[PDB]
Amino acid sequence: PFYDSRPPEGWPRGSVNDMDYPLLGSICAISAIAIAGSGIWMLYRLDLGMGYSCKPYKSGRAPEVNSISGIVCLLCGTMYAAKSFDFFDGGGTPFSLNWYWYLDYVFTCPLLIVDFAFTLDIPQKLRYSIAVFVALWCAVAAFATPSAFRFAYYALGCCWFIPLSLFLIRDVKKRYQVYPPKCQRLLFWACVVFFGFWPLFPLLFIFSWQGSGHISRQAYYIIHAFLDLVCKSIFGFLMTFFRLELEEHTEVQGLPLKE
Amino acid sequence: PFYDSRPPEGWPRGSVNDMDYPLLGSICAISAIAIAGSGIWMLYRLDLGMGYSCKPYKSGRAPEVNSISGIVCLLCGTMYAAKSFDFFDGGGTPFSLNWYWYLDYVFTCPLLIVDFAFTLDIPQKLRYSIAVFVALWCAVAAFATPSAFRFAYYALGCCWFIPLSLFLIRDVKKRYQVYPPKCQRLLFWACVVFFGFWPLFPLLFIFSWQGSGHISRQAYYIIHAFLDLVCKSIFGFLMTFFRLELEEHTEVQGLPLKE
Amino acid sequence: PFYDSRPPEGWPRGSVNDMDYPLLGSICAISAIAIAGSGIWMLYRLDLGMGYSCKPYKSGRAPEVNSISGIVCLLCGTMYAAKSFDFFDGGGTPFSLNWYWYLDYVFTCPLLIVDFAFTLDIPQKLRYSIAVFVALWCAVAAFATPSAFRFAYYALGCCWFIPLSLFLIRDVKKRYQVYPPKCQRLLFWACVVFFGFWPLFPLLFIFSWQGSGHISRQAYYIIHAFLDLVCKSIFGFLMTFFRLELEEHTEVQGLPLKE
Ligand SMILES: *C/C=C(C)/C=C/C=C(C)/C=C/C1=C(C)CCCC1(C)C
Ligand SMILES: *C/C=C(C)/C=C/C=C(C)/C=C/C1=C(C)CCCC1(C)C
Ligand SMILES: *C/C=C(C)/C=C/C=C(C)/C=C/C1=C(C)CCCC1(C)C
Ligand SMILES: CCCCCCCCCCCCCCCC(=O)O
Ligand SMILES: CCCCCCCCCCCCCCCC(=O)O
Ligand SMILES: CCCCCCCCCCCCCCCC(=O)O
Repeated sequence: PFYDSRPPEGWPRGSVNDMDYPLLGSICAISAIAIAGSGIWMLYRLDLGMGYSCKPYKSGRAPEVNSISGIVCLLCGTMYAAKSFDFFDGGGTPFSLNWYWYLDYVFTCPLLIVDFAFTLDIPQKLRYSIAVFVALWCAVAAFATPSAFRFAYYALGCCWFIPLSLFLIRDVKKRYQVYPPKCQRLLFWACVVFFGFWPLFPLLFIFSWQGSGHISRQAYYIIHAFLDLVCKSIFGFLMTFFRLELEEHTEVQGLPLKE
Repeated sequence: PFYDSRPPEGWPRGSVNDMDYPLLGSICAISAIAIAGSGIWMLYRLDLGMGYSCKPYKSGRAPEVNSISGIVCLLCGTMYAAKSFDFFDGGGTPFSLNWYWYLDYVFTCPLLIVDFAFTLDIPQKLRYSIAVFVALWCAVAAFATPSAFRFAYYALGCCWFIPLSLFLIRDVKKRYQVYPPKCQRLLFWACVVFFGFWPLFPLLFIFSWQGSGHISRQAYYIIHAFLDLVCKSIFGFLMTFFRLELEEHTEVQGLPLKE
Repeated sequence: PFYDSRPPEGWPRGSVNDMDYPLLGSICAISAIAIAGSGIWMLYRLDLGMGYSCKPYKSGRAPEVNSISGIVCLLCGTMYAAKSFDFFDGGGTPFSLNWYWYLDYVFTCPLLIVDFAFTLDIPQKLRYSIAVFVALWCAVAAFATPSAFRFAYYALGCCWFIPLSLFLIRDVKKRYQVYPPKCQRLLFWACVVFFGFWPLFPLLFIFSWQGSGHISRQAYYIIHAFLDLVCKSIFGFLMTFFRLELEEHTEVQGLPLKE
């Protein structure tokens, strides 16, 4: 933290920072390995060529944007390693990626939507990416604010998040009929992640310590490990296989989209 | 702030933070709505097509860079909402966009000059955008520094700001003769904003509490609301209409620039 | 700093912040001028045309990416000016670019590798630039962390830094045979800077106050001034002359690469 520190005696018992630090560090360490591990495979696989047939790129190089899926996993995995270091040191360490909720998401979530946009040829990538960015800053503010104005930041966040989700549904509906069936099946599941799991984050806030107070900070850390596995890693596998299926169809078999 | 906080008793009377917080929150709330409102219209209008005749894009998509004007207004408006939240909570709230002068401009001002550069086909966009960025960081430092070194940061800021303003005048003089008369008229007014209102910010510093001490913090907050309306929103309307007039000429009427 | 401040009495004698502040400010001021000075020349020279013969660009504009070398020097020089201001004010000033080791490198080092990548036509520029970025954040954490976990952040940093150095060697080996001999000679020396001086930073950590404790903070500030002169300014001159020699060969003499 910028200001706070763990007392040398340790956090007081029952305080909000009296959590199970070895348990949380363990979960973060395992999450670090799985997510980074998945990112490595994604980048490895991209360099093998186009589609399942692994047809050589004409450039001899894979396209830069295709790396985004794998990179985001490498980034998120690295951040989970840092988070484990903080937890195994007992929390509140100077360089804590655990302390400011959602602060770490300000970098990765705009990359996710950009990746989705390039993969699907959704228009107005600049508009979507900045929208996610601003939304995440609203979440940071909502967790950082102790007063009733935390609800004001929530609503400000929803003014970006809900419009952008509805626009994206609209866009995705337009693209979906373009693609062959095996791509349609992977795009369905990518949609379940985006339109199904992204709304859970604002839903959880309502039961958090900033809302009804039904979910503790410890539980929240565990729940986000799992949500990060789905929204970064599984999501990444879906984008990767979506592209392999597309390339198999268009590049390796030379068939046209139903555009 | 990172360190400071409002006492629970409130700020001491006559302290520098003893301002009229309901007045400032009111002005920020209204500024939030006007500026974001203008951004929404800008994006709406862009999607209607090219020029006044609203001729369909060949891509079926407007160009990404054209969104910059509208996005900057959405961003600035959102930041004014946050600023109102801070003021209505009584100032010094943890997540304050009011506390560090010019910190919020570090994102938006480079976007403004990029927008201007793309709209006018000014060369070396990377050089201009980083120049503005660095200049704004010098302003942040100048307001953050209590000693006589605040003048050192001012001068460092002027080493970027004055060179870049003189280069931009030179560039603008080169483009101005290229364009048809209705574009020339809107470009004149865009220049009045850039070369006329941007210098006011460093001019105001000299009379601020970091200079002669003639202008208070409360007054400064009000003055910047107005300057933000001109430099983001009006500026945004000028870029938008400039493009509509250009496209009417080149795209809808198929006439050539005097290049 | 976010939290700490110099006592008004001054730092206590023998404390870690009891350094020779006029000496450090002097060295930073001189470094500011040389590095920024070199950046100015680089940008000036770029605008003169292609190669030694200064053949006009067909666009009438030099390519944006070519500005990166010069810009990085302007940026690094500006940061050295700020660093001098902090040192001449006696250290620990609110806006200190001296306080958080490596924090200032988080912006400039990714620009260096991008510049190198574009200059040499190395593939996967996104992968290299983010790799450097993440590595530098690991260094920031390693210096910021007082516990034995500083070694954990070091190792995390090495998981990015060593892979990316080995990949880059591999890539550079592929390009080297493409280019004419005078380019080969400048590329050799660019490699001595990258593969020879970049490893020194992690090597120095081991003898720093975060390792064996053989090198003081004062010495570290001086050593980095020199390393910054080599890794930004000299490196910048090498990229510039490499391009002039390439353009003389391909553009002004119209000979083909051995691709
Ligand atoms: C990889 C992690 C992801 C996709 C995280 C996403 C987070 C959100 C969609 C957060 C949204 C919001 C809150 C948690 C509270 C404030 C209001 C929202 C909607 C911006
Ligand atoms: C939308 C807001 C804008 C365009 C703000 C611009 C701000 C500046 C041009 C500031 C300049 C400087 C100071 C206020 C003081 C330090 C020196 C300058 C020239 C960098
Ligand atoms: C212009 C300055 C440059 C090129 C600085 C580079 C810095 C590094 C290569 C730093 C590396 C690391 C440490 C200093 C400690 C943590 C581990 C590393 C390898 C990330
Ligand atoms: C007072 C502040 C109001 C906040 C303004 C909210 C604006 C956010 C909505 C825009 C998101 C849309 C993203 C893509 C749209 C598209 O591509 O069609
Ligand atoms: C000691 C530090 C000195 C600071 C160096 C100041 C350099 C800034 C001037 C460059 C801005 C020019 C922007 C565009 C120029 C162009 O496109 O021709
Ligand atoms: C638990 C965290 C593990 C950290 C993961 C380390 C991954 C970094 C290695 C990738 C760097 C490679 C850069 C370019 C590679 C290429 O272009 O071929």
